[PDB]
Amino acid sequence: GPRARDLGVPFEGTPGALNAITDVAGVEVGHTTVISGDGAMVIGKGPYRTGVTIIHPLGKTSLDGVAAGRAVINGTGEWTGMHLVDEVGQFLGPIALTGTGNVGLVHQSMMDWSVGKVPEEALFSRLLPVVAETLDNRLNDVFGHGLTRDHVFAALDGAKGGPVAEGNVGGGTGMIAYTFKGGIGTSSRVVSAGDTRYTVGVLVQANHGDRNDLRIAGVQIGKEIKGAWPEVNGIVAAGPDASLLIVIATDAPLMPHQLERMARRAALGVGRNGSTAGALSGEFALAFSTSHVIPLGGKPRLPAIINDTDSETMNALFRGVVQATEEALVNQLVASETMTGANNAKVYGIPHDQLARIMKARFP
Amino acid sequence: GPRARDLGVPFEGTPGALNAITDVAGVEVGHTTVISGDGAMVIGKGPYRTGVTIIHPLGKTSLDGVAAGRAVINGTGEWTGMHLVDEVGQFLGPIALTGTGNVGLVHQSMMDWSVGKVPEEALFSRLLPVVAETLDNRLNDVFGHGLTRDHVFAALDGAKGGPVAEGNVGGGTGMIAYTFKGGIGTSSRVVSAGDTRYTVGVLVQANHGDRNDLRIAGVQIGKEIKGAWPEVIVAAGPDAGKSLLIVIATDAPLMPHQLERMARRAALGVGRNGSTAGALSGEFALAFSTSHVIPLGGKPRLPAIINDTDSETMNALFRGVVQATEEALVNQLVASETMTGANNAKVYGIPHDQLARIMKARFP
Amino acid sequence: GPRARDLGVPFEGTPGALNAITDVAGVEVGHTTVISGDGAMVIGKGPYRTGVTIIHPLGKTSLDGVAAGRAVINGTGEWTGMHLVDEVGQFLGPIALTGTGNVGLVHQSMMDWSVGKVPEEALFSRLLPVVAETLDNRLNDVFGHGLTRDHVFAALDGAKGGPVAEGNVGGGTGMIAYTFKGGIGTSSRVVSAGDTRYTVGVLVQANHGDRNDLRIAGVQIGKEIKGAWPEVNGIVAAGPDAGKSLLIVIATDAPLMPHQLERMARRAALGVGRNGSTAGALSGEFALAFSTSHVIPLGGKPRLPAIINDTDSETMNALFRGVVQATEEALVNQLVASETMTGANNAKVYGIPHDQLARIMKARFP
Amino acid sequence: GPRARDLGVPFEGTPGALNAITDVAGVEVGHTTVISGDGAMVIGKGPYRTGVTIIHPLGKTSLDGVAAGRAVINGTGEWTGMHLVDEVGQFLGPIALTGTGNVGLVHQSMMDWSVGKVPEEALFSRLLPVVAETLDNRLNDVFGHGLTRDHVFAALDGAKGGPVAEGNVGGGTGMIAYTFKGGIGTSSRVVSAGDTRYTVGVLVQANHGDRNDLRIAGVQIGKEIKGAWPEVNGIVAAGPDAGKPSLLIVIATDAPLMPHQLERMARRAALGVGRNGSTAGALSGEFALAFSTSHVIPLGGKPRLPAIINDTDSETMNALFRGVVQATEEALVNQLVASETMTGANNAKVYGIPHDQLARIMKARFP
Ligand SMILES: CC1(C)S[C@@H]([C@H](NC(=O)[C@H](N)c2ccccc2)C(=O)O)N[C@H]1C(=O)O
Ligand SMILES: CC1(C)S[C@@H]([C@H](NC(=O)[C@H](N)c2ccccc2)C(=O)O)N[C@H]1C(=O)O
Ligand SMILES: CC1(C)S[C@@H]([C@H](NC(=O)[C@H](N)c2ccccc2)C(=O)O)N[C@H]1C(=O)O
Ligand SMILES: CC1(C)S[C@@H]([C@H](NC(=O)[C@H](N)c2ccccc2)C(=O)O)N[C@H]1C(=O)O
Ligand SMILES: CC1(C)S[C@@H]([C@H](NC(=O)[C@H](N)c2ccccc2)C(=O)O)N[C@H]1C(=O)O
Ligand SMILES: CC1(C)S[C@@H]([C@H](NC(=O)[C@H](N)c2ccccc2)C(=O)O)N[C@H]1C(=O)O
Repeated sequence: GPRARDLGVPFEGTPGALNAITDVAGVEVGHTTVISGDGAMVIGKGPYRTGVTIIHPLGKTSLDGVAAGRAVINGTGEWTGMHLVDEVGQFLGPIALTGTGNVGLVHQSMMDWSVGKVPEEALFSRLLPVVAETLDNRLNDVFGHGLTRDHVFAALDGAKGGPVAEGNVGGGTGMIAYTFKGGIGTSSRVVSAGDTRYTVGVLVQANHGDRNDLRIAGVQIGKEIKGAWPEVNGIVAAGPDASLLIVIATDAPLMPHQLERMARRAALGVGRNGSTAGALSGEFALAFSTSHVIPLGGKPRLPAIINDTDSETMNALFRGVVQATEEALVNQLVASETMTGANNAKVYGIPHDQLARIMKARFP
Repeated sequence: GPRARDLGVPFEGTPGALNAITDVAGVEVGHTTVISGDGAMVIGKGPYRTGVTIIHPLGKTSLDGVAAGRAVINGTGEWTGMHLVDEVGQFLGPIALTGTGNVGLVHQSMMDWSVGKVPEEALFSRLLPVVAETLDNRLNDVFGHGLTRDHVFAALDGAKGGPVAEGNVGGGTGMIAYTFKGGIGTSSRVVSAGDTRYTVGVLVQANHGDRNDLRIAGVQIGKEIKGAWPEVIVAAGPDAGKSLLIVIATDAPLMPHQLERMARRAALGVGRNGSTAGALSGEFALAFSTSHVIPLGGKPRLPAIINDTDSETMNALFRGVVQATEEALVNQLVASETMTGANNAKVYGIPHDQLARIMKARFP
Repeated sequence: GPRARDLGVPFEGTPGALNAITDVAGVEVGHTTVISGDGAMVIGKGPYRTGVTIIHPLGKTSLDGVAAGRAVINGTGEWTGMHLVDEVGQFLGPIALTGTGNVGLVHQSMMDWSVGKVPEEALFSRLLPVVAETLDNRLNDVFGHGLTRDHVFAALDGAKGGPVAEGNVGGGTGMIAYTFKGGIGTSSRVVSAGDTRYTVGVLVQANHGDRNDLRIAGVQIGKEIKGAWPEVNGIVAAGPDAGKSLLIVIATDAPLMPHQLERMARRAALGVGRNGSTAGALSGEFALAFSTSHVIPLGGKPRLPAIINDTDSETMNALFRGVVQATEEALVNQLVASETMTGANNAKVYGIPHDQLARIMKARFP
Repeated sequence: GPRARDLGVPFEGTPGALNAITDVAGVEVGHTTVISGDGAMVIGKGPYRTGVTIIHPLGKTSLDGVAAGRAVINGTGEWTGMHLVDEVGQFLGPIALTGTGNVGLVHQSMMDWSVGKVPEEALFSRLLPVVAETLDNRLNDVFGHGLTRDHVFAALDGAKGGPVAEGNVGGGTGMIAYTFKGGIGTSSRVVSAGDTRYTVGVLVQANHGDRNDLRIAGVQIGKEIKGAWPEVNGIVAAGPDAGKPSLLIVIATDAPLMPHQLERMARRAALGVGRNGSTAGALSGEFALAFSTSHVIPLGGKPRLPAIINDTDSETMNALFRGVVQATEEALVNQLVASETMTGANNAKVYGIPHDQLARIMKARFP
């Protein structure tokens, strides 16, 4: 299927080979997507439109930590393991992105996953799993235990490198963004820092924004698109006729405080596309380095060291985050298809035909 | 049983009637304590020495939020709901304190508890439960699913005002503090601001510190006590070989940024008692107001307002936090009895007879 | 002179009457602008292109505090009084925006200004003045003591409500933004929160960004403009043919608590993001938000006329969108107000060309 | 004169040779102390009891930055250069500690000082000087311009290693702590992490706390001391007979720590403060800054990090943490003992903690 560039959307910069977070070597991504039932919602009985996305920073068999730093745009949401990141500048184990109702289940499942796989001696290092959420309340039976431990195990064990599936998959399955269908999006940039070229990879779970504010390549496109407003049982539920999780990977050998700076750049990329951070929109960014690794109980490994005042190197990386974030948000929208879920709520994927026509007229 | 004051330990300030967090009107506390099995530990089979402690800021039937603010001494640990507190200055629902292995189970159980008790329209407000941990790894089968949803429901439903049980109960059941038995401790202060009086209440789950650093009423006491070292064969002390959660309640009508100030005073009380915050010791404080309340979807209720630069009022409140924290820590030690747990690990409660003898000699 | 709207640049939302931070009642703004000397720079002898901008949140005669909260985009810069804002959620006295070399002189001059004007009893409240900077190093003799205490007194005493002068004035005098002339910019929004309408006002001192990244009304405009690259002694100093920090102040009359004003300040980054910049490593980019209705009388009881729920999306989102939109427009207003300037060492920086900008906007938004 | 240990106060741990922040090699400290005038205060005329203390992390000739991190106990005060530290984990130039009224003068004087000493190319790196304050309002003419640019130059240029003067000197000159005379104090700890040894050095400018809360070596000593309450306008101004006739903490270490790790060190200062009993007043600006002298960043160059430490290495980190706590605790008591009785503006009088009584109490408590 076409991604944003394939529909004529222009972006600045140079993407990695895959144009995805897996352009950062060693990163693995997995999804479990849970879609079942239709019609009226009864708590405990669906319909279900949910799932979980797993990102292994160093691959599924790693017991080591990665240097990490975070940022908050608006903190109305959950992201576990973050006190640890703020304190010691690293986290162990995978990142899980999921629906709000699933957080506790995913948290305990990740602990269970370690039993038998991890030397008893290292088990305590597996006790602060990283799990984050956005709310799939319009399309999904949030409280109804739709996600199982097996679902989580499958995503953990199935994760891999290579091309990353986008759209209505994993944690993004039942999400809604800019009043269109939400979901998973990803992008990357290769950035020239003098004689060295680093990779910055971004993955988003998007559940934020209003259509009236949306900009794609700077075009305020909500009013240019006709129809495609959400419905219920065949009635227009929004418009004139009636949260966001950002994961940043890089192979640059950054220290934790430097990774906080990377994470703070995500907001600028979000700003480019028009949203204004709603009061209850939990918008967060987490950045990690795959070259600055911390062997369990060992000496941190830092292959090179970068000066924070080295503008040539840092600006290249910063611009990478902003561009990759901007593009990941548009890739998400393009990858997400129309879906009908709980209570016959219907949310449209941004129309490909209309988008391509608008881009062609604006950028001949 | 005797508490610290009853063994002759002197403290500064004026305690409330119960000398406990429930001296703040409307606050309720419940514990479920899980103690079963003996001998060699097999993961999934126990022995179990764990549990959960619940604090309802406004009582178990409240759907409203309380104003809140937090502080971190050392962030190697988990406390959920804290991004929410940082962002909007309030949290909904109860505080749960538990062992590290139980966090996800407790988180999902709190969601389940709300189903059928809370109106469907208000269920989304129950999706960011507040759950915090310390690790009971020496005495408890941490990964072994010893805590059940029924255990969590019992603490939620059984919580009440009045005197609070301390020692080897609820979340503190399997904990270790200052190389003695750890657990739950609580204390309160009634403070004067001119003609106005307020209550500051403190509950701790203590799992921190080293015997050689411990001070009680300023006395470096670890070297004065004879024996009582842990056995794993003595595992510490001269004969070897032969985290902290602080919850602060107040009826003072404080704004969120003011409650952050209250939370930051906890460290000073901790410091009085000698510990130095170990590298992996997750030490956190959370403060809330029972008079600044936010009805769900309604107008915040702030009955009076306090100036941050009003030293007479603020200092009284700050000193309250420091003193109640100091005493809560000592009350914990005195309430906790000797316990044998997983793998026959044995941890002694600080000896009452020696403690009272030392205090009598120091404070004739 | 024309502002951004007058050149055909479209923006979303409804501005207040003045389209300026002074749309928030009681706010006063003053500038002192220092421009002297030409040619080669000698430290201590200019040329000088610097100054100071004063914002009195409740007017120049107020001794009271305003509720306040801040945010950092990239903290490579100075903004004094901010530990106080983080701790107790208010600040006393005026905000001063200036050049980096002037910070200490301004800080002490603000103390001196209080002597004789403030009851001795209240003097201690004047000891944590609020002073922020961006660096005018290309056009100005930074270390050369060009700004005097009299300059600072003049801005403090001359500040007033009504229309606010923009461009190469006050703290903005010698600044450079998006490789064009930088300076002061301002805008406002009146926002509907149910049955009440609040005002959000923004003033910026802009010294940030690159021409290649710049977006105006979403148009990547750097490559559309012909010429106007900076020069030295007649030599192009940037762009393809070479060789031939940001301070944001947000005022609102919404009765917000300090933690809520932190939320307002965190919205500024989103409006900056709309215009394309990516926050350079040494670009000190900061925002400070205050409420003129939540006031704290010195040694008295705080005055909070009404109270707002953080989870009330209708009210909070209106305010947040106000910050984003006013920030975006303030930044474009700055560029349009700022004229071409030659300063220290014959460094020449062009104001964004009005004729070209208007032609591009007409072509994009018929 | 005597330091705390000399009066029989016991402390835990092993101090460095100097028992001072300068036990960290290469650190230099300088003071300018301004004491002039007597009697009634007139703004602009004194009397003056103020000054400035300078700490060069890598010595007065260094153009390089040091890795750094900070912590706030109560942020009602000023400390410039701290947004920089929070953002990029380092600061350039010296630390200045001074009285509140002097902040702007010191800030500009530090810029002036660089002109002529620093290559024009590197001048921009001198534009975010680090300056912090506590308020000497009871003893000093705060607004009266008692501190001059020459005073600041003298401290910058006169700074050195070796023993550090304590008490009523430099920025601490006019200060008040625990209702006794405040001022400068310093202490150090040499800590063991396996076979490796590191030094943690602490310097304080103390202007905080109440006598009723003070603990020395765990002993609540305010009520045990007889007399020595302050006097203003001739009458006792505090204590049972009243009516009748902020804290700056600087931590240096030679351990090669990253910026986030130095934030952890700075957050340990609160525990050492807690040991001595204060509860952080509403308007008491209490701050800590920690820096590494081995993790250095050459101007416009590659950072130099000679070794690297795991945050989860308890043996190493706990040794360093305990060092901060113990050295902070001792530096606070060393201050009190070093500071002598002073009469200042308006004939306000504040007593140094009495040495004879303190020694007697320690002897009785610790036979
Ligand atoms: C249901 C709402 C009121 S909450 C908001 C939702 N926020 C989140 O998902 C937060 N992580 C979160 C906030 C509070 C509780 C649990 C999760 C979103 O991003 O969609 N959407 C609103 C709404 O649709 O009206
Ligand atoms: C056993 C404790 C309760 S005591 C404490 C520690 N003892 C040791 O570290 C001993 N080397 C040791 C001996 C046998 C097994 C494990 C460690 C001490 O000295 O303070 N650590 C606790 C614990 O391990 O849970
Ligand atoms: C097992 C240890 C290495 S972790 C530490 C323990 N920290 C916590 O409980 C933290 N919340 C936490 C930190 C990391 C993972 C999970 C929980 C404590 O306070 O007892 N004690 C050590 C040890 O005994 O040697
Ligand atoms: C001179 C520079 C290296 S610093 C940067 C400048 N940063 C600031 O003004 C900061 N507040 C600041 C940072 C460090 C010291 C003093 C002020 C800017 O925004 O223009 N521009 C660069 C440059 O022109 O190459
Ligand atoms: C005079 C101090 C050093 S003592 C301390 C305070 N005393 C009082 O506040 C007295 N009511 C007072 C008497 C005369 C003038 C001002 C206050 C106390 O009890 O500890 N405040 C200090 C100070 O103000 O500088
Ligand atoms: C004069 C006071 C009201 S302010 C306080 C003083 N605070 C500071 O020095 C702060 N850095 C500061 C706070 C506010 C403005 C300027 C400095 C202290 O530590 O002694 N003592 C009080 C008082 O004596 O009553």
